[PDB]
Amino acid sequence: APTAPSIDMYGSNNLQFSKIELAMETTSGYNDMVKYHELAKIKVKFNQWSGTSGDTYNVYFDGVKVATGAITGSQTTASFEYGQGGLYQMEIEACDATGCSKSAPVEITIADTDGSHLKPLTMNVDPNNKSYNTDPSIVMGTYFVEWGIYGRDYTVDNMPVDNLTHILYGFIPICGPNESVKSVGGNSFNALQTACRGVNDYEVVIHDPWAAYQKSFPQAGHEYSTPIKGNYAMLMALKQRNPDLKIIPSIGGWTLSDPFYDFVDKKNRDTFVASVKKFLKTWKFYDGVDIDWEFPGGGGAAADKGDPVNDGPAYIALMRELRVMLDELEAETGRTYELTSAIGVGYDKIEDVDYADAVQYMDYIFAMTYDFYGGWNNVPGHQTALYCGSFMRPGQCDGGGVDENGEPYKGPAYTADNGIQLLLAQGVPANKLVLGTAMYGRGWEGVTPDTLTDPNDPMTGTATGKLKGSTAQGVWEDGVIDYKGIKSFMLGANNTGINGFEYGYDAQAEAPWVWNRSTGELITFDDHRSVLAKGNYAKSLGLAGLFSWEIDADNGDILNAMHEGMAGGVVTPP
Ligand SMILES: Cc1cc(N)c2ccccc2[n+]1CCCCCCCCCC[n+]1c(C)cc(N)c2ccccc21
Repeated sequence: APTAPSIDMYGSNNLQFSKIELAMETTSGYNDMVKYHELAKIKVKFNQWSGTSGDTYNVYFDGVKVATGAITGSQTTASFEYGQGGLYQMEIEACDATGCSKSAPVEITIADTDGSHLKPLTMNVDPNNKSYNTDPSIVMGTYFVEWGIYGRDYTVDNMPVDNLTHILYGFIPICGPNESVKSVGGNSFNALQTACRGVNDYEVVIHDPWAAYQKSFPQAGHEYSTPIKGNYAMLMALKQRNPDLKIIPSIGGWTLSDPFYDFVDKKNRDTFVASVKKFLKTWKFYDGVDIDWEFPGGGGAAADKGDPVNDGPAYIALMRELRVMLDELEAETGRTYELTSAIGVGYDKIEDVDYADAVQYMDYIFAMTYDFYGGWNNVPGHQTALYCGSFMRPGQCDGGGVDENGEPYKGPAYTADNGIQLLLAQGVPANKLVLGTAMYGRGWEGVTPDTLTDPNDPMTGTATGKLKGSTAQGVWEDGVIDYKGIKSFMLGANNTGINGFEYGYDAQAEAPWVWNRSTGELITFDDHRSVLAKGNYAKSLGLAGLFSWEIDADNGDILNAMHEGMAGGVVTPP
């Protein structure tokens, strides 16, 4: 028989092959950094110095033949293509008429962006996240933000994945006009210019390739030479651990919505839809697409953009077009893909899209039932309430009244139920609506007792400015605080108030607050009670479930209350 092949490990890239080529140690345009191949090119060098070399070789993976070719004397290179990622025991055999001899088996890795070559991720979850047996029909969603791996120090292996059905990854930008990104400060707009170099406008890109796929995380077993690293490699390993988890890229958001306003022109929608198909074929751990255009008709970050006439029909066409493209991918892959969108729930946002039309294309609507009041002005109120608070004036709730100056309210006040009823009344199915919970507060300072028109209620006061604080307190920008910050700095373990704060609750609105009467610091947020109320409301109306913004700001209490409030409930999936 021929001499047995001896595999030249170093001549064969130590048997590590990848279907994706990712640029490391540089930041450049997306199409220069990211190259995907439907088949891996496998090249393995072997030698047969002693004896006869034979005529033909065969390559086996886990004892099954996967390739054959000719022997070329004393040194041969087996080259073939392979589609399926994984770890395999490889043997190379040489054959001629006298018989066949085979190399010792050696492990070959073929990396793919489904994580098929990876072991389940090792988790490091705060044990204050408890175990539940929520029915699997109910949505339990959250957003994980790409930048939370820096100062926020919150990584993929910190998420309480057993308690989540859907992780929305915030956020994939669209190349094009993006002046609103300058409001984040820092390198964000410039990093986007770099990512979009050589990329057509209206195509998606990765905003931060360091965080997405270059950074080595030691908890994930990454090495500098590992071919996929970052958050994305951890998300692939997380999908191996929890295969029924849905991980969905969120495109846009408040900061990154400026290109959507140009989707009135179908040519820019076609460019975008094709880029998203490409993106989902490249990053196979993703399960659909979430569109967070804030907002059709304007009212977002870009004060000079928004078309109340034309953006709704653009949004609806976008959904129709995306769903045609996702049906293509389902045909091609045999998988199921979801299409979702997070939306504004003020009456002035909902009036600009005919959701009765759009929702036929969509699996879920993530209703942004938060941010109703905030430090952008000096008017206190409940930022994430279900119902109208005590502080509101007569007629403010339904919009028929007049304000303190005699001026008509223009529409119903910003509460979750005013928005959810407007969507239900036009025929959006309850089982496609997901209700938002906040894992953060918004706040003011200067709300001292002398400013209240009702002494029992600080939401009747007036502020002098935004809440101020440090990042160790969870205050990453003035006026906003992480829930885990409110717990450590204002509530305490017993939830009765520390550091001069007192807790209160508006039982009509279903909304908690903490208030320090000395400093006038007042923070509106969601807590165990108000999230239980949201779960109960979701069970009562047959909503699909709950989601939250943003997971890194919870200490487990808010996700636990999301589950607790849904106990017993089931829903018909869309
Ligand atoms: C930090 C960070 C870090 C990054 N690398 C980053 C990268 C990409 C995108 C965002 C990024 N972010 C920022 C992510 C920002 C998430 C939250 C944005 C919503 C802000 C509230 C919106 N809002 C509402 C609703 C109503 C108002 N009247 C109003 C008035 C003034 C200002 C805002 C107002």
